[PDB]
Amino acid sequence: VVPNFERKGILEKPVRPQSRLEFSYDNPLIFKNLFIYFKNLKSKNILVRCTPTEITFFSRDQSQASFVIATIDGKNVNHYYASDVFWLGINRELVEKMFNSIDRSFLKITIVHRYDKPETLFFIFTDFDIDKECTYQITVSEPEEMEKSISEERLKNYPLRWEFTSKQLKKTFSDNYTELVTIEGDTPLHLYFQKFNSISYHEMYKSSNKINLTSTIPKSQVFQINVKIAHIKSLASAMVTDKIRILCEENGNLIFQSEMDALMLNTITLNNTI
Amino acid sequence: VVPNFERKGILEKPVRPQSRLEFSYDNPLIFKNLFIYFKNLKSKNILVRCTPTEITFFSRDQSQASFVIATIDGKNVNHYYASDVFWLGINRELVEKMFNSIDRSFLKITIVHRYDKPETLFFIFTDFDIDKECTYQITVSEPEEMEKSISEERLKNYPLRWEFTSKQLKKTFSDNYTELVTIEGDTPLHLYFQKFNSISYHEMYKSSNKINLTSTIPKSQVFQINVKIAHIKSLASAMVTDKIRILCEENGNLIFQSEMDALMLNTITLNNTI
Amino acid sequence: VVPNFERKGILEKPVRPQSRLEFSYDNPLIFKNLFIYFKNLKSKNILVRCTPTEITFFSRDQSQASFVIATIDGKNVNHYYASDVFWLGINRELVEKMFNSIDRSFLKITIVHRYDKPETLFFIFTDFDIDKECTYQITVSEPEEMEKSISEERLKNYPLRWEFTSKQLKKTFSDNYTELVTIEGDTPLHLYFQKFNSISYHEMYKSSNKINLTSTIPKSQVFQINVKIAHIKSLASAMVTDKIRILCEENGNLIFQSEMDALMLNTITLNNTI
Amino acid sequence: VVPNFERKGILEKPVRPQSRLEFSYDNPLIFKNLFIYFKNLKSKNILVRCTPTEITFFSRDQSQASFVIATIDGKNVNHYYASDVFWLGINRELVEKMFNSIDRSFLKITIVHRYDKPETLFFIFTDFDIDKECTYQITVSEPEEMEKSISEERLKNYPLRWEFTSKQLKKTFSDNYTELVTIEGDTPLHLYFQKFNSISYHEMYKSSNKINLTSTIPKSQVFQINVKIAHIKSLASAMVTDKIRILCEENGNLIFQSEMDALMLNTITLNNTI
Repeated sequence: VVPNFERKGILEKPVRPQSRLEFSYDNPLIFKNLFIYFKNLKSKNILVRCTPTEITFFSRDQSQASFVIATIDGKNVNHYYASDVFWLGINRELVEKMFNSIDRSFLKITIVHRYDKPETLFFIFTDFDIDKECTYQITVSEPEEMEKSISEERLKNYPLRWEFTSKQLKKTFSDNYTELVTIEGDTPLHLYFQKFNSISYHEMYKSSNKINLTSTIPKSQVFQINVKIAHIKSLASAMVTDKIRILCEENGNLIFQSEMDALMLNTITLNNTI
Repeated sequence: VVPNFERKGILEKPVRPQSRLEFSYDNPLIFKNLFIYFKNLKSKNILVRCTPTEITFFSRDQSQASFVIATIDGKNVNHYYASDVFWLGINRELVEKMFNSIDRSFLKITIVHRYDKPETLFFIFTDFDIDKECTYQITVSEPEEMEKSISEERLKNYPLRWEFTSKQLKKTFSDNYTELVTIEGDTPLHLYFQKFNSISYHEMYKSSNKINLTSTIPKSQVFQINVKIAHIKSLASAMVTDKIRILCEENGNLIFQSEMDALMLNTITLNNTI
Repeated sequence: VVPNFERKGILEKPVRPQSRLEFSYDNPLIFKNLFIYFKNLKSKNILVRCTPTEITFFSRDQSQASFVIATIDGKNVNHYYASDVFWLGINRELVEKMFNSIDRSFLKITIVHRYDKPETLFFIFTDFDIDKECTYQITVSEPEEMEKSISEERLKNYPLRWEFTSKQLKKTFSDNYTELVTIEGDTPLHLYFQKFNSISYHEMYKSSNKINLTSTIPKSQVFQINVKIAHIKSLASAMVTDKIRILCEENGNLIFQSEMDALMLNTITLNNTI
Repeated sequence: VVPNFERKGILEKPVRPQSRLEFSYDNPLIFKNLFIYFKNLKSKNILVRCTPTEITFFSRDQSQASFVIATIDGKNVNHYYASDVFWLGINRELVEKMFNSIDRSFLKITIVHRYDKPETLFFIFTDFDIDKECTYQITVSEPEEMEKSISEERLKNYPLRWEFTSKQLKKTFSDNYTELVTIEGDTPLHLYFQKFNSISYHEMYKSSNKINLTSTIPKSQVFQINVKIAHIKSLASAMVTDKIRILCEENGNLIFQSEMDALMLNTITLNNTI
């Protein structure tokens, strides 16, 4: 029993007049996978920002080296209404079982937040074989760094970007130091680090199009950064997607970008960590 | 070698003039599965009532929260005679191996009780590939609560009933408290309890026909019961059938009903247990 | 590379004039299986009698309840010569590895005993893919009860015999006492013993032809024997064949008979064991 | 993406004017398997001799009973240049992971040694699906018995040679002593030793052509050698190829010869070891 689900996008009014937030989507596995990623990074509390145009989940990883911004725009889901801008806090372990219980048989997820129950976030999963709606009442808080969202504004245009598959990235970083990323016109991308037993190891990408690399680096100006390999390896081990887009800045800042469906998964790792 | 077995039903006389009870049936696995159920409930002694029209096996589970009545009517088996009404006691561990030794190759089970051997119950299994009859002499006692059979008389007409599969019931009750069953005309069946980590969880059945639900509850009168979830979960873990029919009473009484073939398996869980 | 092997039988002269015994056969697995049987019975020394017409291997099992006579007649093998009647002793553990090394690729086994090497028994296995002959020099002794061979002479004609498969015999004896074998004209074969937890158990074979049973018991004279079930169960666990013929005597004596190919495997269990 | 690789052989000049050695080959698995063999023999340091015509890897096994000479001639690879005769030392554990990381997806291996980096040996592996070159900088030494290469000159013409598969050799030597190899015209090859429990065991090869045996032994002169079976068994357990050619000398010297592709793998075991 697979119904066809209309995609309505942002609505001007909610279906229930008491809803501060109404969300529904026909791919609930994005939420299961989002929360596997949070578990792998050992994020303890997930902060949520709801807005008339999108819902955003935020957390540092446990090491605090990296920050995750997961955004779902309302125009890309089946049903989205949010009255205004508000914030919620969700303890990750509390919702872990629920999100893990989703499988490929769940055809829908609905999330409701009502003015008259400000400490509750309702998650609704419908099974359409027998028409049973299953609801979880997840207690949430309001917590009122800050803006790393600037790093991923439409305009912050990074000079060096490419794409790895989960396989490629985990092969590269297979064997307590840094890895140098260096480029250049003709752009051989160079990656160098020390592998097992202090052996100097070098990868050279001769074809920018096979790894979908783009560069805005001026012809003869060199780009070289030194980033810590332990942070990269942990982000690789934690991936839930098949592909990441890596974006690099001259001061060493790194943005990892994965897309699931309506979900845009951004992981920022700035070079300011001691 | 599969013979065709005539179904004769209740006979007016036995084949052996000394038989107080003669039973035979062409689906011996019902007895294997009946006795797996008794083992799962850890019933220690199985009491038997034989009657000119049916044979009934009785026992409490080990917790005493539930009572099992398993009935096989003589009109539905291959061969049935009983001289009068009498009672026997069978120690479950004593017959456990025998009943577990049945498999899909057994085409017949015969049970004989003779006046001149009042402490013996004969079980006969025939293998028709080589025409060997194998007989067990099971020592039995006569023990002379009482009538919970009233709860399942033809007339005790419960206002709320539905059907779950083994899968559905075990999914519902997957994660030390009670579960509220509530209904209402339009009947959304509501089930609510606390799941992992004190999360309020709610199942709502919008289609009465997909779970084969029937209700005799008057239009606007509410039906709500509170029953202990530990007793339900143990009955679910113990099921040997694929489907149960759940019947509910306004005072919280519950009757679970499974059918194997000629065997009707009833499990009663009244709301009087402290 | 499978050659065709001529079956010559008993020859009047050996190929090598110094051979006291020359044997060869195109089914060496009979020897592997014979020696698995000896290992299962934990026979320590295997005695061998060689004769112008046949070779015989003899041993008690470790319990001494049973005696094994394994005979290979020279007329049924590819090549057989024996000068006269002589005896050899073979330590079983010494040859166990060799006999276990045979597999379905061995197409031939040759055994040679020469006058000038009276403490040596030569075993020769040929691999015809590359034409390599592999030879083992097995040191043997000469040891010069006695005649249980009388029990299995052509004339000792037992009143009750039948056949079980390995499966049937192991099912019958599946669960420290005796088993009664009883018969009778119309011959229902009856077997009775105590199964698990002192339950009296009875098997009745209504069709003599499905178990290939023959009886020479006079019409109305009863035949009943009591034999120890532990000895039977050990012979069943030790079988290397798919079928045994059971032969019974009125004093309780039992002969088990299996055939491999040219090998006749007899196991005698007389009722004189305390 | 499988390109076609030109085989150019020895070049008169290198592609990079600073190369003392340039090697490349389109079967990098020969190097993986060469280094599995060295690991199995527990060779600690691998010595390398580079020459305008070939590259040679040398090491004793850990027991020092055997010496390995692995030669790759430049005329048989895709690209080979060497300026002169020079020697390098490679610690085996240091390169073990790298060589083990090769799989059937590697289509190329390049090895470069440059005058201006005399302590470095560069290994380059190219992945042609995405055009990434991966390079390892392996630190090497220069170490400046000696000539066992004489044993395998074109002219040292051994009187007895044959071929075993890995399977055959490991079956022969399946079960602290010596094994005698003896021959003779008509050449039955005889092999004799003591197998399990002091049993004299003899293999006789009646067909010289099925094991590809050649002999230059004069008609009636006997050839017999006694070699230690422990050294043979260890070389068998260590094989990485499917076939070895065994060459024998009258003083007991043994040469084992395997070919991978361009790699000739020679293992010498002279009879001078105490």
